[PDB]
Amino acid sequence: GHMQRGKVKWFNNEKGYGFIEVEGGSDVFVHFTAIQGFKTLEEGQEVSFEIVQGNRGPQAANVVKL
Amino acid sequence: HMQRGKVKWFNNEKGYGFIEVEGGSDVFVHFTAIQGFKTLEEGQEVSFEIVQGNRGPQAANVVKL
Repeated sequence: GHMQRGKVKWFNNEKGYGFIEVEGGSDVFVHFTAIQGFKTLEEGQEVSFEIVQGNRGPQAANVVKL
Repeated sequence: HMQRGKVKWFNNEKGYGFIEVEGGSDVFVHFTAIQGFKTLEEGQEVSFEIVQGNRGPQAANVVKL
């Protein structure tokens, strides 16, 4: 098994989604349901996560804060 | 008003991709937004509106120019 690593580009805590920045690669969509932690995502937090293919494209899963 | 841009890429198996806007952020587009008989292809110039969907801004009313 492996994981992706990056940092929260932005996360809107009213809307419930944002994107993760991956150095050299595409941003990855992240929904609030993908957050494994106690607290919500905030700009700049480094995260480990995996990418799953949703109906409308890739998105983050199992997002943990490093 | 309508935005204008050009197809950056469109995954023709899954039905999604992005429209690039000059000096602007990319806009996500889904095959259901296409106002025409044919799919989107790289480099096609398009007009479109932006509406709010499940992933934020997405293209709507996409017409090939």
